[PDB]
Amino acid sequence: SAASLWGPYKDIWHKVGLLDKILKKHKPDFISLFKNPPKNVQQHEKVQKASTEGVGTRLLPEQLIKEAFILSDLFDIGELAAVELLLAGEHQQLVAVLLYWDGKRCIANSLKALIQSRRPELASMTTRFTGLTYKVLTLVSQIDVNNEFEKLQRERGLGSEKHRKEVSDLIKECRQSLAESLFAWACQSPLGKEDTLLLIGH
Repeated sequence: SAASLWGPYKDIWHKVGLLDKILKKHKPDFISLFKNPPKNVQQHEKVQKASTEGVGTRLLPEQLIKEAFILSDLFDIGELAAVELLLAGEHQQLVAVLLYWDGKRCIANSLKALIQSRRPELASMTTRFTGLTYKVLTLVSQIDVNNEFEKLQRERGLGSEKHRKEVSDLIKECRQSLAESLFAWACQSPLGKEDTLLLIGH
């Protein structure tokens, strides 16, 4: 499972820039994606009960439930994960949206830092499962999905530009950081002809 908090990611990055092997060790988070949990129906009943449990459990008031549903509908995301996100970040509104993006931003930056900066046990650790390399292409996809546009179309007659500029911004940054990771991989060459062909196609 992946910790769905921004904080461990933020602190770890701060260590670099100290690197503690322990925190870094629970590495799989640097998947860069949220492929496994998308919005789930099964999770909605769980949340609706007002009792929610993560992979302790906590009571859920109505106000929180609304923020949580806003997240899942807004970004096709699992309802419980969405809650972990609200919990981690100070509850103010929505904050949950922030943690969602900050968590991703940090992960990407760290991967970028490692792949580019170090020349190494850790880089070997990160790449070794690869796996990051499998994921890099998918990560550029996904940012691609134009759910935002669909929302925009539905919105017409009503209009929430600002919330969108905010998301479009986080994504562009993600693409940009994604660029650095790919480049870094090339400098730290992965093996053969297949990747190039795949990328050329993508």
